Amino acid sequence: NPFSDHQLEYPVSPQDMDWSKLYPYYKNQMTKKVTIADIGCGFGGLMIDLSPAFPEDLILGMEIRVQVTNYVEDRIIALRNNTSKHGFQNINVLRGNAMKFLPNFFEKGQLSKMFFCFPDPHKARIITNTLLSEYAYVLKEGGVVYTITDVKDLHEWMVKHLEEHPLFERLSKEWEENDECVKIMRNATEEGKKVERKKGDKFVACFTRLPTPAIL
Ligand SMILES: C[S@@+](CC[C@H](N)C(=O)[O-])C[C@H]1O[C@@H](n2cnc3c(N)ncnc32)[C@H](O)[C@@H]1O
Repeated sequence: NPFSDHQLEYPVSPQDMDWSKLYPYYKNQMTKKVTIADIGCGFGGLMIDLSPAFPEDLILGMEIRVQVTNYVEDRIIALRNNTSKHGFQNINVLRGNAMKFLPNFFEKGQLSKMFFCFPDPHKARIITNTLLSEYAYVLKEGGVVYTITDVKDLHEWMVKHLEEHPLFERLSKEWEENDECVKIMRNATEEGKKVERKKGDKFVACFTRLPTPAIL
């Protein structure tokens, strides 16, 4: 019953995407896939910091504002230029609305990490468990959703729906405290550096994408 949305006769495939233009350095064919996604990345700070931490992972920021994504593109081109032969070659940005069906972008289980760093607290579609189900679809079993905000109400709203969904399980404080991504995530971004200035609080919460029960 509760997992019907995830045991599918006709699972979808992504639309055609020339990832080689975003990560030409892995053009043999394409050598890797995007495995880390920064949803609503803003000016790209998180990606910049994750880049060296995860030199083997391709990292993609998705940003709905074209002004910001046009800017971020010039920024990572600068970072590549001013840099060894692999520097910042594993990050790029994409103009897109993450609420418009992520399975158009990524294969099933493609991603190991999804970051929602200081999301703004329903034009294209209403926010629902269905959205979280689309996130679960593109997220590997064992993958993690990383969540941080200064807005207690947004924090509690995200937590409420993530724990309601049957494919997400909250990770402990201990897990968070020993995780390098939580550390980076806390102050990698302009909005995060803002909040500490305002003496604000940083509400973190992380979830594992549970394995889907087997159907056969
Ligand atoms: C509050 S800002 C946080 C920016 C950055 N993540 C940080 O921590 O500094 C949220 C960003 O997500 C973008 N955004 C809002 N809704 C989005 C959506 N539906 N899809 C993709 N990006 C979105 C906004 O343009 C904004 O830049």
